[PDB]
Amino acid sequence: KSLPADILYEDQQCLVFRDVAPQAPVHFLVIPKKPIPRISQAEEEDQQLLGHLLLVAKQTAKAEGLGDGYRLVINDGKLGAQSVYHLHIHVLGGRQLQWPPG
Amino acid sequence: APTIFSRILDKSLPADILYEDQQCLVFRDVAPQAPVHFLVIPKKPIPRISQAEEEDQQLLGHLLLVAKQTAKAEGLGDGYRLVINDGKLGAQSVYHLHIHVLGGRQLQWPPG
Ligand SMILES: Nc1ncnc2c1ncn2[C@@H]1O[C@H](COP(=O)(O)O)[C@@H](O)[C@H]1O
Ligand SMILES: Nc1ncnc2c1ncn2[C@@H]1O[C@H](COP(=O)(O)O)[C@@H](O)[C@H]1O
Repeated sequence: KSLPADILYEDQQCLVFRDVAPQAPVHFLVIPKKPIPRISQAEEEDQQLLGHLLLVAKQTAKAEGLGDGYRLVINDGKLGAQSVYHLHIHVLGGRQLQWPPG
Repeated sequence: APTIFSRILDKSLPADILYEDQQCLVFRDVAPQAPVHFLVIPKKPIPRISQAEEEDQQLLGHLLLVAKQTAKAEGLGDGYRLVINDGKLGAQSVYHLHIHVLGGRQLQWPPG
């Protein structure tokens, strides 16, 4: 019922795949394999995992040719416009991002 | 290369500080884009997320946990957004790594 996501990267801790509704020419998603539902529900034990996700995001941004710049976004809850209750880090690039960020 | 955040860190220029420990400082944005808008910055002067390294793994995780904890303390219980800008296309203007935390209104999509 959906298209198969291009998985850009995977390791023992996380998965990186393209957003089916891209908000920029490059828009991908970094998710942990541990199903943390929302960033507001991350805990101290997740510290290394969270750092790893950000490192994977910036490494994948380099790989995707986002050297002129990009934006990382994490949405929490209703007011953050979170839609899937598993942690997703958005990486957006390939165009000039605006301010404010929504 | 020091940025204006160096004057925030050394307390020479004023800031509304929400949290501080030996690894980071959290303070309100002076041009807030939401009713609550603050910045979480490392004391280590990493200039941008694209220049973070494997050695920074723990620090990066700490910054996200501090962002999350400060969001709770600021009453953002119905949602919020974390944003990191890198480079010109990301609209980065201050070249000292920071996480924006925005809440207190419905954030829109796309995020800029
Ligand atoms: N079938 C799908 N394949 C790839 N991405 C999806 C799919 N369904 C939803 N998404 C995206 O997953 C993201 C979830 O992030 P969030 O809205 O922050 O929870 C959104 O940007 C969606 O567009
Ligand atoms: N003296 C200051 N105190 C607090 N926030 C500041 C100060 N100078 C600049 N800023 C904010 O720093 C942010 C820089 O974010 P960016 O444009 O993502 O680099 C902007 O939101 C500015 O409003």
